[PDB]
Amino acid sequence: LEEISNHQGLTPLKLAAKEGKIEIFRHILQREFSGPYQPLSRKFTEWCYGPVRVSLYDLSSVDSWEKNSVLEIIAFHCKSPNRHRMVVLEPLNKL
Amino acid sequence: EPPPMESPFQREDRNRFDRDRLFSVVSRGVPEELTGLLEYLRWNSKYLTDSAYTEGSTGKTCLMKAVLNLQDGVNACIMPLLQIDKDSGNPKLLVNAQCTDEFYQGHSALHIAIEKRSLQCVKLLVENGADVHLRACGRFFQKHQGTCFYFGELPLSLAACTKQWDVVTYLLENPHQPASLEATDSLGNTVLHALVMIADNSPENSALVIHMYDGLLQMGARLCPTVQLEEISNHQGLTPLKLAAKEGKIEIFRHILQREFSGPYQPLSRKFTEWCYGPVRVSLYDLSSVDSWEKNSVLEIIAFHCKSPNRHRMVVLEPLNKLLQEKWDRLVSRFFFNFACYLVYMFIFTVVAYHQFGESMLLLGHILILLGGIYLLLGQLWYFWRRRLFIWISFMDSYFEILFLLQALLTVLSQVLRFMETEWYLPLLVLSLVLGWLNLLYYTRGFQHTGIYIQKVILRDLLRFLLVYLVFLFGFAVALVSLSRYRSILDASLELFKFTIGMGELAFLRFRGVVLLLLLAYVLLTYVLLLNMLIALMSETVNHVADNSWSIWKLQKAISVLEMENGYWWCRRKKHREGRLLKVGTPDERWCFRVEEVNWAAWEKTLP
Amino acid sequence: EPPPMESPFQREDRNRFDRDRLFSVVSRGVPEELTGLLEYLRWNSKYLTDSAYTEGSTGKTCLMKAVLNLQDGVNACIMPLLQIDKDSGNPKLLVNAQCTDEFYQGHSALHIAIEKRSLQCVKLLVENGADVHLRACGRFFQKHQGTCFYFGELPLSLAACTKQWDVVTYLLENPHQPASLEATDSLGNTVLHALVMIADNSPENSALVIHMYDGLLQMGARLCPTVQLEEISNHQGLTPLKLAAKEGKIEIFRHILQREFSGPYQPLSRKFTEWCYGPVRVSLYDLSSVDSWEKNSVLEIIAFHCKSPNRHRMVVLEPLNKLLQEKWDRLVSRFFFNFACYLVYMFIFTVVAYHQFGESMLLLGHILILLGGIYLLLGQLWYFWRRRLFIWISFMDSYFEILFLLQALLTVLSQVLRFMETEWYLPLLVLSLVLGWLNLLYYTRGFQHTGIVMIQKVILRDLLRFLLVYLVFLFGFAVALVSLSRYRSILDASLELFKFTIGMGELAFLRFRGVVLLLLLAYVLLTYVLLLNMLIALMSETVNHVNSWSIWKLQKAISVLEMENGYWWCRRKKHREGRLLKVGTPDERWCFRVEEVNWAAWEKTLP
Ligand SMILES: CCCCCCCCCC(=O)OC[C@H](COP(=O)([O-])OCCN)OC(=O)CCCCCCCCC
Ligand SMILES: CCCCCCCCCC(=O)OC[C@H](COP(=O)([O-])OCCN)OC(=O)CCCCCCCCC
Repeated sequence: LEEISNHQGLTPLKLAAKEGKIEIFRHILQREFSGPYQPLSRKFTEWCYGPVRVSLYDLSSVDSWEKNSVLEIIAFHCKSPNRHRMVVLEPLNKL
Repeated sequence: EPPPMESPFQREDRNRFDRDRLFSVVSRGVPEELTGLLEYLRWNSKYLTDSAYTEGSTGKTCLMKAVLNLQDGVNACIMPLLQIDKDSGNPKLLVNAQCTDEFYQGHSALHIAIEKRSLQCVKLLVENGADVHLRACGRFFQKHQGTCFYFGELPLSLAACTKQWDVVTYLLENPHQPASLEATDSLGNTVLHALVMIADNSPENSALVIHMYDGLLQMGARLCPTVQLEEISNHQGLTPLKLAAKEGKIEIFRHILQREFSGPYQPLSRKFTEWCYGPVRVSLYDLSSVDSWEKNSVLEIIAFHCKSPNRHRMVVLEPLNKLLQEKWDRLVSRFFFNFACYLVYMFIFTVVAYHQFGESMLLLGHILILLGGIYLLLGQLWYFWRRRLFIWISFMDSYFEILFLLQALLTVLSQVLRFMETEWYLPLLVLSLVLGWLNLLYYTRGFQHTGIYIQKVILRDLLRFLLVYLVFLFGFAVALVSLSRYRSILDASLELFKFTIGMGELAFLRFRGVVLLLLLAYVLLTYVLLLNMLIALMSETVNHVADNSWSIWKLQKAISVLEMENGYWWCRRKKHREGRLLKVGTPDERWCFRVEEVNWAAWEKTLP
Repeated sequence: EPPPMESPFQREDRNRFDRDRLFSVVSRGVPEELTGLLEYLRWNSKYLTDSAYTEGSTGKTCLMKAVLNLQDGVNACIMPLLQIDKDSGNPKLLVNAQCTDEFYQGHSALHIAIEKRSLQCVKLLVENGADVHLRACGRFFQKHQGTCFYFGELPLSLAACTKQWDVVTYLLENPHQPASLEATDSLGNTVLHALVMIADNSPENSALVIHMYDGLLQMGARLCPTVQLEEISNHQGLTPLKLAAKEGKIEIFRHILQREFSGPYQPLSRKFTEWCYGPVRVSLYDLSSVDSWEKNSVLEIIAFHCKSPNRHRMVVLEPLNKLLQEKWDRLVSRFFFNFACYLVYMFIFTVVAYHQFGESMLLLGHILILLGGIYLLLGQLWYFWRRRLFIWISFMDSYFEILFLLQALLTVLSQVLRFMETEWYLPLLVLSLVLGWLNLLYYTRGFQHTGIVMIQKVILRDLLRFLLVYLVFLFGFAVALVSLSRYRSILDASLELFKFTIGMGELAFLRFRGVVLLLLLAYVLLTYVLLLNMLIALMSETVNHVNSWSIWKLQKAISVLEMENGYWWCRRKKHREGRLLKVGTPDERWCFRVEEVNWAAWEKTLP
């Protein structure tokens, strides 16, 4: 259901990026589930050693390699005053 | 890029019972599939620690993976795997295997067992011969700006930093191989040093560090009463108190300074209450390595070696505040005698510069000026030779030394040029005169009323806004000069700058309109930049910062005292030790310092 | 310098039973080890209070060492020690022995027992003849900066300041030696004065002080009912209310002013409620020692003798606010008559200074100017003679009294110089004129719109510091610029630089032109930095979200309390405020009626 695009060509993650809906955008980016619902997640924990936590983030529709990605939408297609708050979210910050 | 320690998705790097089958089995936890591994190892003449049975880059063994994949705090393959390893006749047991990658160098299965908070795994590994003094020397375990976790390097320090009292108790009290609280990592840091280094001035971390520090001190007193753990020095030459002083860990430094215990642990105390009467409390403070009589004292470390912004908050703690106040009260006359000498020298400077039998007096003034410049140049050069680090690590509280050195250099050069009869001697002399008159404001710190009375920002805003303003200035200067060809780049820059500071006025010829447009644009842009100046400086004020000017003045007085205490460069001054030798328990004689505290608010909180 | 009162680690200085054995025995608390002391004293003909058995520097005896080492509030050697002292036939009892060192002078074992909160030890000492009126008058027990603890100087005062009701009750009601409430320390301060002094405006401390003040008033109503404790004056002539007014202890001052008791304790009240009607409450306030009719009243002490910053908040408390409002309403016409007289005098001054029967009128104007200067000089000098200390203790709200004197002195000097035909009388005359026109602003406090500061406080504080810094800069750059031109003299160069700094004139600029320009640029940048620093430092106080009405009310109070005395050439008779009403038993007081309306407080009492 995440991959369905509306008439503007935007998936729900991309739509949340464009509209400036930061909270749901962060939740979708950092979605984590355990047990039977793990495949629906976008973030996977690899290992933890004390304070250090290392996790894998899915880069589908987020990496700028794809045309009309989340990064491009935030940089040039979003107009909300919350854009600078979205670039500091994982995995956007380290990417 | 270093490989992940234990990734469920990424297979181990390379860079029947193969390595991949064994890793799959030990990750699942069922020991039944391990049957037949020993026979294959014996037939192929291989040990579990060989290169093919470990991750290629790090050297992580199957035992570490088994510990990394603990489930419900236990992994059923640990004991069978160790049994197979010991039955294989391995000359170096699998328990003591360590990683080889530069990132994870020194990492062992015991470290993973302690980190995973599984006491059963630690007990099982120790019972089988794990070395409890292995050091994790990899870059992941050193302290640096990045992805790292510094806990010392020893398993005992790891247990202490992770708030695992049971693990510490077992490691120090196990009969198989008892851990030693005296053990040190690669940097010489013991467990107390490691606790100090992980300390953050947040209340929660400070409470955790204080609790574990006190617990380890008491347990060391119980287990090793013949040694003092707080006297161990690392490779930097610092005890845990001095290490906390240097690194800026204020909330544990204060606790160590004012530590007090009653009962069997009284010898571990540093504050001893003598008597109380209403709101008045009098206590004896241990001056061990605190008084400036000893080399690398806590006072000197705070004043000259610490670079933390908490420097001035540390010199206002007891007994440091009272000790420095007494030192200042003892050396207050020496400070003002120096002020009087400098004032007389500056008066002679002013007379000689103003007057550029009378000729003999002028020559006497010139030679006195040369001698004064020589004396200050030698005095400042010795100061830099002693404190090369202090000037660099903190410029806001040491720029007056640089100004004194520059004034001495300019005075000496001016006298040398005057002897050489070079025409440029007078500008150097007048610059020296004005700089020396400005240097007279150093001595305002002696008395409080003007001593307490932007400087932080000027090193934080000017270095950016001058760049922007100079870009504006050069652009408009070249634009005006090229259109007028105002006759040179420096001329236009000087005129525009003088108008900007309001000193001069602009003069307007073909293309008068374009010149007027350029001048209007420059004026408006500079006004916006000045507004940005004023706004940036203002926001720091409405921030509601605390009144730390008093503490900054106290720290300035502390630096002045600690430099005056050494005497002049031509006459070493004998050090006077603070406090008196007193017996405080058991032959336990310490140099205690008596501090008297009056606190109505605290006392009233004890009344019914 | 003084030795510690008690030190577990440091032994007493020295400036069978020797001193050390006895002190160790009484410190450990075992009484059986004291056997043989009495026999030794009898054999050596010694006494237990001799210098051989006390600390050399202070005089701390063995008993005081025993009390300083209480365990769970009891020490087993105190009673046997007192018994040994009595059996030894000592002409001066070991109890009531006191220190002699200047720091702990007068300190006794009863003070230690009370401070240690051991009621049992107090009972034991008092039973054995402890004097409950001993005064601990050493430097440690006096009010000053540094390590000290002021609690009065009496055991009753020490028990009161330490919040010990049981010990206070025992001391007041013991039969062996009853303590006296009206007893005074070396400064004449009773227990109430001591409670006032130890009070600070924090809420918990104020609550403690108020609680024990009311309790001691009730105890002084029970015992010695014929003695009015609040009317006792110390060596400075201050009652507890007046002492609270002087010290600036606003909380206890307000509590005493508005004290109201119900039931049997009605005569102790100072505020009496008359009638209520909804949000309207009308109460009588006792003006004893409050009305400015008497000499050294509470109003005068607050206006002219208090120096605490809490001064302006005290004059808005009832009944002070309404009393001062009534006085100001009565004397508002006299104030503006003075304003009109000064305005006419300044108009004549302006006309005469401007125009230097025309000639005869100008001479008459000069004579009038001289007469006005003589009058104002006499008035200001009398004011200083009366209130010398008020000028020093609060300059921020009394500098007009200096400016008026300076204007009168300058006017007199100008006139006498004109008489001596000196040509230096015009500058003095014009300075007198401008200073009088400046002093005309004093009367703006007569009406609220202009009467109702923050920058005035900071400038009067930071003026000297900023002047020091800026004058160092100015002198340095002036001498640097003068020396390089050899800008005629140091004064001329300083004047040029200052006039440019305040924007009055340009800067003058001959080889070494670059160096002169560099010096001028450095001066300009440094002065801009200094002025920005001053602006921000002044700014940091304004943005604190910080009371102008209280300051204006205090100004009006000062003006009223000065106007009541009348002119120097005409003393004015004062009128008592309120009326002499009876409030109980013939307990007649000069009560004052204040009506107060408070909807917010009344609406809370509704269900
Ligand atoms: C030519 C003098 C030969 C040596 C005679 C001894 C004179 C005492 C010198 C002295 O006390 O130093 C004064 C001052 C040092 O300032 P500082 O180190 O405190 O400041 C450190 C700042 N970071 O240094 C000066 O003022 C330098 C000039 C000293 C001579 C002045 C003439 C009057 C002598 C009585
Ligand atoms: C020739 C007249 C000689 C004086 C006779 C007495 C006339 C009445 C005096 C009078 O009202 O004085 C008012 C004023 C008092 O000073 P202040 O309390 O305002 O000041 C203290 C503030 N801190 O004092 C003044 O303003 C002084 C002016 C004196 C000349 C008046 C000319 C007009 C008279 C009708």
